[PDB]
Amino acid sequence: RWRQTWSGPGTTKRFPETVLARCVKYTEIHPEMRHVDCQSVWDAFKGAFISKHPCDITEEDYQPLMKLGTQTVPCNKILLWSRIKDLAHQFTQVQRDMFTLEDTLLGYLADDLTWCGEFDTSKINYQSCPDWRKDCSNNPVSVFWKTVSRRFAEAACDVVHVMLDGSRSKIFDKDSTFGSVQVHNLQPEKVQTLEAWVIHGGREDSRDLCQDPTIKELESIISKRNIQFSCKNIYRPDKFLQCVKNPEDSSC
Ligand SMILES: N=c1c2ncn3c2ncn1[C@@H]1O[C@H](COP(=O)(O)OP(=O)(O)OC[C@H]2O[C@@H]3[C@H](O)[C@H]2O)[C@@H](O)[C@H]1O
Repeated sequence: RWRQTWSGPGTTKRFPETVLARCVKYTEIHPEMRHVDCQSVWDAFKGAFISKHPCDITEEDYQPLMKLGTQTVPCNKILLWSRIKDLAHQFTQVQRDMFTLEDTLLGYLADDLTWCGEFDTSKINYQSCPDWRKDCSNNPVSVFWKTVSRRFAEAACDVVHVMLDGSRSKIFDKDSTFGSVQVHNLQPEKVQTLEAWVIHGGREDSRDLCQDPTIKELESIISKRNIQFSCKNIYRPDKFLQCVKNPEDSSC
């Protein structure tokens, strides 16, 4: 029809089959995740949002699933990223130098998906889901990503890397999940340094974005939590990926 309940697009078509298949698949590639029963994962997942008003979703609603998806990612090789999805993934895919959220079982199950149910019903709503901004922040998708992103920051140790999109005017954005969940949930007992990689978008190597006002902010935020801060520009990310694929491949 012409109206729709919510302002957001509705559940990714064939959601259950997709999440379940992604489960099987991930438990096939990654051997320390073969104890996982995928149908169980699915039931945890479903039970987090099915028959709940999709604006009255909590982190607790997700804890059964967070328990089934329990995973150790080497705590010193974590790559956080904000608003620069594709470089972060093309990077970790070369030789697994680092792990992003989407290299975890849970992050790989939800990545690029949308889901919600209805209060009155056990039906998945394929027609519309709440919008973070126009409707409510406590919706199935937003709440999932916040909880998993928190846990993932809290898992991290030693030198933690963040990739940031330097093409944005707010390179460090206090209102992103990085700036408002992860930055606050890095554990200062365990995290020695946050190292920012500011990924330039063009004219190759523009200004030094490590002097960006928002970057001086991130820095003082992190310094006052007693974690050291370090920043590096990445001028040509294409060249940076070719260097990672072939170190000492002429410039690298
Ligand atoms: N993998 C996704 C993803 N795929 C699609 N989407 C994802 N959101 C977050 N995640 C991950 O959580 C992190 C934090 O989410 P956020 O920066 O708020 O994405 P935003 O720039 O706020 O984009 C959020 C929206 O983009 C969709 C969701 O439908 C909805 O969460 C992201 O860095 C990313 O690792």
